[PDB]
Amino acid sequence: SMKRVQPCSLDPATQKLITNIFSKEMFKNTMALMDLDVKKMPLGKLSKQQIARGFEALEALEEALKDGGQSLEELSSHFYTVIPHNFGHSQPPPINSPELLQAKKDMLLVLADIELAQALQAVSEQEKTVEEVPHPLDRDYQLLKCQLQLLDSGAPEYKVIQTYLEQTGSNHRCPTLQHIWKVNQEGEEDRFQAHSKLGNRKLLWHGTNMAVVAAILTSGLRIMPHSGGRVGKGIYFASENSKSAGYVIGMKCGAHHVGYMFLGEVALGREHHINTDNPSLKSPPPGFDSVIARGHTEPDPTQDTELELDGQQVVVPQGQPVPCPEFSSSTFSQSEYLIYQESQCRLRYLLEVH
Ligand SMILES: CC[C@H](NC(=O)CCc1nc2ccccc2c(=O)[nH]1)c1ccccc1
Repeated sequence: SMKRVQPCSLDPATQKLITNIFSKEMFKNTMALMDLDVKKMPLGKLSKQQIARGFEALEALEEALKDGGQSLEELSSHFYTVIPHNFGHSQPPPINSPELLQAKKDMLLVLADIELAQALQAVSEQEKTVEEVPHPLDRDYQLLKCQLQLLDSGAPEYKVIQTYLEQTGSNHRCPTLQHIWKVNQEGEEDRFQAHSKLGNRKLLWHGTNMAVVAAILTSGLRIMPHSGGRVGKGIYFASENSKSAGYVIGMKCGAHHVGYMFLGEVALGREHHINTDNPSLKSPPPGFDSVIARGHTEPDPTQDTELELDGQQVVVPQGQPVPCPEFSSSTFSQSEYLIYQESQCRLRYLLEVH
């Protein structure tokens, strides 16, 4: 007979976050923004197998791009059969450049995290048998297996975070800070403790699609087989909020535009600095723990402060960006900070920005 729904334990801010990051509208919006045909690929129909077939088709395309084999056209057509796209019921375009191939890999990585959020929400048999259920938002929070604590104005780190955001965000249209949560994804702790000898820790921005926030809270920042970009197959961070905010896909809610950004503690250790793009990188050179694509600018190092997190000092930039004359000819306007092991980052904060 009828189960009791227990009252929600969550504060309003956290309720809104959990509503947003599991929202079916949000997920379908994201799919439409990536040109996917949501009518032929509904959320409940997404499968790991379908996604795996999509990567196989792109793998075949990539081989063709590097025979008497199938044309890029034919191979593209196969991809589009496996992963339905919407282009106003015109033909979808051929995947015939490295840039576009990577764009499709990135779409599929986002889609794989949407599928993860759907799988996560599957109702277990224990939940079918208990006579009282948590409020749906408590249930969704619990699935993350990630502790979130909303911070108020006088948490020790609050002003330091706000200063990082303000001093390194866009000069004309800085994102407006609404909330900060401390993030404790346990199961990150053990692997991150591995690098406690490794110095040079920095708190760095990671901006993303709203649609991958649940996945990240569940599994941490990840390097996937088809990950790539201007500095290769790693996890990308920025020291300038404005660089990371470029990757934030927010969603219109009422009269404003809501977005989420992370701050991670990154054990950078011995840095290798580059000044030109290298998409082929899969690790730092021998003897180095990270790769920094150095920008024309950097938050003024003289203003760096520190936080203490789990008894370690973590550098937090507090300065506006200034020119770095040694990197004035860099192919990078702003720095990209790369690690190539998922263990070298721990999620620390999540921010809601408008
Ligand atoms: C679009 C694919 C997506 N990656 C991201 O959301 C990271 C985006 C991002 N890139 C950066 C690049 C340089 C500097 C900073 C950033 C950043 O803050 N976010 C992704 C989603 C799921 C699984 C792996 C990767």
